[PDB]
Amino acid sequence: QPLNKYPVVFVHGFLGLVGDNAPALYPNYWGGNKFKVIEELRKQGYNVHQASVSAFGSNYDRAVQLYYYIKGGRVDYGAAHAAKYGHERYGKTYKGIMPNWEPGKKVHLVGHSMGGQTIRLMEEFLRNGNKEEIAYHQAHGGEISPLFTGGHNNMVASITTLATPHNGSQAADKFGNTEAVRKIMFALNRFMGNKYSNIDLGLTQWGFKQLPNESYIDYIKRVSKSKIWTSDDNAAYDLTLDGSAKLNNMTSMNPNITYTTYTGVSSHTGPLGYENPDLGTFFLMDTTSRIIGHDAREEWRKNDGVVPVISSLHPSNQPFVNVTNNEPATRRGIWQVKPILQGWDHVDFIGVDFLDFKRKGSELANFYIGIINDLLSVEATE
Amino acid sequence: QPLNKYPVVFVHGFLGLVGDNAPALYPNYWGGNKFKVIEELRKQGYNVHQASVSAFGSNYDRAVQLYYYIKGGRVDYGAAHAAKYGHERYGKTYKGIMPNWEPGKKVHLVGHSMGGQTIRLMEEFLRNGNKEEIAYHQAHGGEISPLFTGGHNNMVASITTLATPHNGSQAADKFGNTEAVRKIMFALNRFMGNKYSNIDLGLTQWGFKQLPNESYIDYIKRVSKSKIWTSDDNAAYDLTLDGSAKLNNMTSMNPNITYTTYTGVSSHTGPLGYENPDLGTFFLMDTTSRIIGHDAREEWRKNDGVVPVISSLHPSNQPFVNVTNNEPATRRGIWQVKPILQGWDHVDFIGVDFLDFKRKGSELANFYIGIINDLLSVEATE
Ligand SMILES: CCCCCCCCCCCCCCCC(=O)O
Ligand SMILES: CCCCCCCCCCCC(=O)O
Ligand SMILES: CCCCCCCCCCCC(=O)O
Ligand SMILES: CCCCCCCCCCCC(=O)O
Ligand SMILES: CCCCCCCC(=O)O
Ligand SMILES: CCCCCCCC(=O)O
Ligand SMILES: CCCCCC(=O)O
Ligand SMILES: CCCCCC(=O)O
Ligand SMILES: [Ca+2]
Ligand SMILES: [Ca+2]
Repeated sequence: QPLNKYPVVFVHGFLGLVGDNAPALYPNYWGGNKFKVIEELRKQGYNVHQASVSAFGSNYDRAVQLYYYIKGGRVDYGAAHAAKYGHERYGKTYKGIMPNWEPGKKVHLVGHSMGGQTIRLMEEFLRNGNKEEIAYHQAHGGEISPLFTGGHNNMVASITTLATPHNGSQAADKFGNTEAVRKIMFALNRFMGNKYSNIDLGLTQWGFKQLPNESYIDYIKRVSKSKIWTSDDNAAYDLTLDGSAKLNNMTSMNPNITYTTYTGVSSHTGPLGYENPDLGTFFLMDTTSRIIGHDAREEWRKNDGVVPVISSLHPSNQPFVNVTNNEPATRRGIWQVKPILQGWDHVDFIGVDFLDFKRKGSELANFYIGIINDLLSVEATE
Repeated sequence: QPLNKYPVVFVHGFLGLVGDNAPALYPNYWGGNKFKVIEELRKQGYNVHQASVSAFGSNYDRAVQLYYYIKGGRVDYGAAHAAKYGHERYGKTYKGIMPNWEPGKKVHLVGHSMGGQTIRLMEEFLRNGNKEEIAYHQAHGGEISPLFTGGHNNMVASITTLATPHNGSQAADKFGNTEAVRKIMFALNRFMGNKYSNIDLGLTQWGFKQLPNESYIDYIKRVSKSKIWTSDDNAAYDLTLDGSAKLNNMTSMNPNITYTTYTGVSSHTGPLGYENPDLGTFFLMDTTSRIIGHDAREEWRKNDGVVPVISSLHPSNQPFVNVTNNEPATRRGIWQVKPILQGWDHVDFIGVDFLDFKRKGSELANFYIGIINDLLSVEATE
């Protein structure tokens, strides 16, 4: 007797930390102080959860971790993957939200931004398996995680994405996947691995956890040899146009799943055809909104501060249909693209823009009730 | 050599730290990143300076410090005033920007916010002295600062005020000045008086400097005895309606000085006649805007975030004329009131609102050059 038959799992994006893993003073990811998504939907009789997965890691690593967060158990990235990229095979161990998750017992998945790519990858592994792992365990025996087997169906009812960079973002390509910024991010991760740190930024599999008796000097020296510094097995790569197109090229539609996208615009056309961020765009996205909005290709300009619209609407090589706000969003197997939220930047989707008074709590509450209602109607039309 | 014959001294208000007295990471007071007032005006040929005076102290302690900042020497707050409020007589010693300042060598005074009040009190001391010190020195001998003796004129060419609370602000009466908030400010002052601190928040004359060999516990006990905790000789008091009316009542017009005010509004009328902050009001003033905006007296409602329009246009019941932006602002002895700058909040005057992209550097630049233009007019017409 929750009102939804299937548990709802909200999956954060690229930078986010949740629950026990957030620093001392740090915004609440799912709703900021505008609408406490988890707490308020629960007060309403819904069974909902926020996943906690790697903040800086690849979609791959995140999809595996999402699997273990739902099922419970010790993260297994796969032998073949671990050896090819140069990081640990085994990771955190999760309590598990639905230990009985299996064909027939389903979950709804909602992902903000990179969360939406993560969800699509995890589901691809459940349905189709991972060819490199099946081959290797056949070549080398031992174990293979049931995440990599293939043949798992009827496990996810829905995949809904909010401001997801399905075709990547120039803010990754031109900033950020660049070498200087990857170093900044990896240095942060090294520092947050220190022996006084209680928080996990998601790259401990590459060596970034200082041992209780290791000096910080020996720590620096050891971790400067990790392959993280030059690998593509990280978020910044995956959020690039190439990195996201690679994910599109190996995913496909499950005809049994309900697909739906939401997209925000927070830029406006300037006298030359370029896009500039609206007053109101959370200010940390000002430069990235300009870089996107000055693209040479006109259709790659309109953006939500960090993801252009042509990237959020749907993966470019996958089937989609434009839907009105009033249509039940209840077609299976095709991306149902919601009308664009005017004025919503990338973080207004999760209510942490505490400086934008145009975007209020009661608006954000209607937006999330609206998604639960669509999910209730997936349940009813099955 | 300089294009202005008389030096310009800019004087910061209540919370302001400038120059080498600002923390490692901290906005530049005079112009933010939008228009670097001191540096650009020097490039363009003007002789200008940024005074450095107590950030938390009374207009009285600040006016004394302004005089020594200009003239040079060791700050003497006056024996009668030290004995009456229970703080040290002698404070910091300044090098002096114009060691030769005396009748005949004038200076232009430009005050932001509380700086406007500080500057009127200083002029008042030059012309009329300070009667309690004159009386004290008469009765007890000793020495008396020449700041307190009176009869020093032709030292100030102009007084210009930006968003100065000439008539006080309800943001002081109702918050900040309240007990709970003075404790906060005094605790910050105690903290930054610690023996590792290189920044002076302007209350060390009340005992807030930890000795090199004094423990933190001892420092706490010693200073918990200071009168600062219950005194009115501080900024929060002086910014209230009563504390600014006390200063109005002891000041008078000087018929040789050119007086000019600017004022901003950043609030808009609600359907009940109340004022709420516009979007773009620097966010830290949203609450103080609402407090001012919801006053019982309608003419006290319009505001710049923290100062009501009525407090900023001119001291009440001192003579004033409304002036245009075009006409010469060259009248003597009379507050010239500049038209209210629409959309400018209290901190847009000094360009530190890095969140508000409506207020451009080119605009802030034009605004300060227009002040300098006026000051050149003052010089040309004397
Ligand atoms: C100048 C005073 C500022 C206070 C204005 C009331 C604003 C309410 C907002 C509450 C949260 C902000 C302060 C908490 C500090 C923090 O979270 O780091
Ligand atoms: C927001 C604070 C930024 C401080 C900059 C220091 C950067 C140095 C790289 C540090 C690497 C490490 O400590 O492991
Ligand atoms: C944003 C930092 C505020 C932290 C709260 C500490 C308040 C304690 C009062 C401190 C007094 C002192 O340190 O002398
Ligand atoms: C950065 C804070 C400065 C404190 C230095 C003063 C040292 C004296 C210690 C008194 C004992 C205590 O600190 O609790
Ligand atoms: C001293 C605390 C530092 C925490 C860094 C958080 C970065 C992130 O949000 O992913
Ligand atoms: C630990 C850093 C303290 C900064 C004090 C800032 C107060 C002020 O602006 O007057
Ligand atoms: C540093 C604060 C991060 C908030 C989460 C996000 O921006 O997606
Ligand atoms: C801390 C707020 C004090 C408000 C008075 C003013 O700045 O004009
Ligand atoms: Ca916004
Ligand atoms: Ca502003």
